[PDB]
Amino acid sequence: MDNPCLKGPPVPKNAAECCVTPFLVEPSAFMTCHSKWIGQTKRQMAMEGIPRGCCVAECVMNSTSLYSNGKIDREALTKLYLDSTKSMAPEWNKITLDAIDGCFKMADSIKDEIEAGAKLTPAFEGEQICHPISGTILACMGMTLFAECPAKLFTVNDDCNKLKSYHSKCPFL
Repeated sequence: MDNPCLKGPPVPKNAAECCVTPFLVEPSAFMTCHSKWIGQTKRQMAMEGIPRGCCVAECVMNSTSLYSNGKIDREALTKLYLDSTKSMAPEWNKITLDAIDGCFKMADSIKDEIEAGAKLTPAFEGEQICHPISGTILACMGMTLFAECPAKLFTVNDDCNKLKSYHSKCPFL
C-alpha cells in the first residue's frame, strides 16, 4: 500500500493545541534534529522493503545520550519522560510508564526486522543509514501518549479529530 505518512498531517494545527503530552526532549532540540533529517526521512517513506531507520529519532536520542550501538537506555529514557510529567496532571505518571513498557515490548517483538534495517545500504545518493531502534521507540511513544490523553485534557474539535486519526498510524515527525 501507499505509505499513509507520505500525506503529512491533514491539518497544520500544532498537536500541543489538542493535548499537552510528556516529552523526552525540549522542542528546540527536536526542531534541530527535524531540520537536519526530515528531507531524507520523507524520501525513506517512499521506499519499499524493510523499514529504514529514522535519523530524526536517532539525532534526538543522541542529543540526550540515550542511544548506543543499537540500544536505547530505558532507565535514563524513563527518568527524562517522568521529569516532564512532574508538573503535569497526575494521570500522566501511569500512562507514561505503561507507554514505555508497551513500546519496549513492541521493539523486542520486531528485533529481527530492526536488526536487518540497521544493516541496509544507502539506496540513493547521500542517504545516511541510522539504526531503527531510536525511531521505533520514539514514534511509538509519541503516538501512544497522544492516544492515551484523558478526554478532560483533549481539545474535542474537528481538527484534533483529524490529528487523532492521522497520528493513530503516523508518528510525530
